[PDB]
Amino acid sequence: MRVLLAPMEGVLDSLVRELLTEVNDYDLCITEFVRVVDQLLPVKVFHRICPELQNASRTPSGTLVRVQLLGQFPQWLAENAARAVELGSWGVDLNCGAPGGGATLLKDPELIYQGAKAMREAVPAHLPVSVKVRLGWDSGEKKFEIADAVQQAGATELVVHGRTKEQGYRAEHIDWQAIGDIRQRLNIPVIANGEIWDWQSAQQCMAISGCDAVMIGRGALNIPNLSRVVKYNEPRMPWPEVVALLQKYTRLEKQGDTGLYHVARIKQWLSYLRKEYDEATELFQHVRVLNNSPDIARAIQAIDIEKL
RNA sequence: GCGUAGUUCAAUUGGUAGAGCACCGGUCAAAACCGGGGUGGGAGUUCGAGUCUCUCCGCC
Ligand SMILES: Cc1cc2nc3c(=O)[nH]c(=O)nc-3n(C[C@H](O)[C@H](O)[C@H](O)COP(=O)(O)O)c2cc1C
Ligand SMILES: [Mg+2]
Repeated sequence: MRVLLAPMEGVLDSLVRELLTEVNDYDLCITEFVRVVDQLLPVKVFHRICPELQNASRTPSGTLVRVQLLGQFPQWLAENAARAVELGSWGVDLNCGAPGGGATLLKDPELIYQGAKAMREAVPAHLPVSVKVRLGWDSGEKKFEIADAVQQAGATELVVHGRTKEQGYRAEHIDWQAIGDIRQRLNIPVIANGEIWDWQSAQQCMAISGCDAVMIGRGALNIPNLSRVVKYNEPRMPWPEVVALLQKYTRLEKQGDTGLYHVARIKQWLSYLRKEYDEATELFQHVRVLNNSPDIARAIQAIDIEKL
């Protein structure tokens, strides 16, 4: 059984990847997307998005990390893929599910075939080239054309987020059966994604999709130890350990911090935690109106985890 | 439909805007190399709006 930490732009940066991988057993992390247009991006963009590149593409605890590209033009996906791996990335991921690029490639699977193929030919054969897709644009009727384009490009594996672009993040529309049909169609491995929140949902997803590998995104913020909950049926991280994890986060420094990073990300993480832990509602209200990093850092750090 | 740095572009359910060219500075007029990166106006909601909403303006 494999459990991958999902790419999450504005959420799962290197700091959060560091904190989660310490207390999880994630088999792999994907970075926030590197946006490609018509230009070989400079080295500093890759190091900013993926500081793990300077530790052999690993988090401090040792979990591997993979750079994701979002783009359309094959030549420039290829050249930025070659740079990513040359800098250390363990393979490269192609974004085909972000609402010229992202989910718009799902309208013409030829673009996916052509982009992924150029990336495959640019990256050393044994480093994986993966693709992350949604089921389609507005319906899922072209889902197999999308899947076929990934395989015939020569990609190593396919992550399928089991919704279309229009369905967004609405829970009713999750389609693990569609992922199963893609798995049965393809020779390359298929990784299921969407609405895995705990052990039960991960079991139902693996049972329905037939996938041994899963990827979890928002649930990994809701339950900070979700990989261990999913792999080993362990209980959710107790609330006092969650607060300790947030205290640790306030002590980490973000490079490029324009002043309000922790004001943003403590409140954002608490917003996720608020959907799982009752105690996160009171703590969000305690820090709600704090409008600068020193204050929110002071507020979080002052909590005695021993008395919670 | 779009409007974002001088300009060409980038920016996942709201979390605090970064690349190329141009430009300025440095090493030794220019070159080369190296370093440096403000959301059309206003309003609404929110602790927080490029992002959701209204209004006026501008371009298909
Ligand atoms: C805030 C947020 C940011 C995301 N950013 C990315 C991204 O940069 N690249 C990507 O391929 N998917 C991205 N996704 C999609 C997730 O990887 C994932 O497919 C989706 O959240 C469904 O999984 P889940 O139900 O476990 O959250 C993002 C999702 C969210 C909610
Ligand atoms: Mg966001």
